[PDB]
Amino acid sequence: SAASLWGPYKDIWHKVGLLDKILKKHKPDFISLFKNPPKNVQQHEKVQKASTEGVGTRLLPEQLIKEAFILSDLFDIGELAAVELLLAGEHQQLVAVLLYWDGKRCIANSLKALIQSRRPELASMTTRFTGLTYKVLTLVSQIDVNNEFEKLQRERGLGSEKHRKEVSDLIKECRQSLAESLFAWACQSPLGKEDTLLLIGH
Repeated sequence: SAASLWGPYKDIWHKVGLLDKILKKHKPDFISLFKNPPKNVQQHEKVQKASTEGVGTRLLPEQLIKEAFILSDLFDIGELAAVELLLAGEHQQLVAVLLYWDGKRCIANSLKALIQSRRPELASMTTRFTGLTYKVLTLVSQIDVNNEFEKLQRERGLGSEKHRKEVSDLIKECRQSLAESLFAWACQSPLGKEDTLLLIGH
């Protein structure tokens, strides 16, 4: 499972820039994606009960439930994960949206830092499962999905530009950081002809 908090990611990055092997060790988070949990129906009943449990459990008031549903509908995301996100970040509104993006931003930056900066046990650790390399292409996809546009179309007659500029911004940054990771991989060459062909196609 992946910790769905921004904080461990933020602190770890701060260590670099100290690197503690322990925190870094629970590495799989640097998947860069949220492929496994998308919005789930099964999770909605769980949340609706007002009792929610993560992979302790906590009571859920109505106000929180609304923020949580806003997240899942807004970004096709699992309802419980969405809650972990609200919990981690100070509850103010929505904050949950922030943690969602900050968590991703940090992960990407760290991967970028490692792949580019170090020349190494850790880089070997990160790449070794690869796996990051499998994921890099998918990560550029996904940012691609134009759910935002669909929302925009539905919105017409009503209009929430600002919330969108905010998301479009986080994504562009993600693409940009994604660029650095790919480049870094090339400098730290992965093996053969297949990747190039795949990328050329993508």
